[PDB]
Amino acid sequence: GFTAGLTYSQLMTLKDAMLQLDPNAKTWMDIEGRPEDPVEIALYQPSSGCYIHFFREPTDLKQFKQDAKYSHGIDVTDLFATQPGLTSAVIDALPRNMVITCQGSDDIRKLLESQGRKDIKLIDIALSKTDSRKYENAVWDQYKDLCHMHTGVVVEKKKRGGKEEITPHCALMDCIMFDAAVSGGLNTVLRAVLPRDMVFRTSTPRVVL
Ligand SMILES: [Mn+2]
Ligand SMILES: [Zn+2]
Repeated sequence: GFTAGLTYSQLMTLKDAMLQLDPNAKTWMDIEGRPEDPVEIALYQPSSGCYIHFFREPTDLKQFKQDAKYSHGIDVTDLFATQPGLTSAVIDALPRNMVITCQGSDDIRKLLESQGRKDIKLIDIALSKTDSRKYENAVWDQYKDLCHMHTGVVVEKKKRGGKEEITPHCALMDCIMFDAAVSGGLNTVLRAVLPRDMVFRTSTPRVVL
């Protein structure tokens, strides 16, 4: 009967921040990592420009390393300071019966189900791969400063020929670029809902004991 990980004052700061969301606005959600073990989560409301964006340390390092190599390029060492319990706390605070839009609803559905949020309705936009990435370059160009976490070289698995590096997948850039694909364009200021010191715990020196 408590929210694990966060103290009450942190939780209230989070709940107040989540009230910045318009409960009825189009809201995209995207994750990196499998829904059972997500490492990056984003929600985005293009109307206001509000976005939720945070990270989580993986339970399964082996699968994480595969995903880093072939999908997201996140270095696990940059996840050590993430706030335990944050994913559950954020999802708990989403408005009841909210409608969320996503590209491929299977993984979002599983994540929300695991949090007991079957009340949330999902719209699967079902863009083709090519259509979904139309604005990929434009989105990184404009918004790269919003996520510096994709540091690793990401590759395409190939049977022959040379190495092929690809642009890493970011949950936040995904939301923005999928919305742009649906809207037929990418307008030129977004606003973070969560405080930086909530997403990452400040690290300090220690003597190892
Ligand atoms: Mn994604
Ligand atoms: Zn990212």
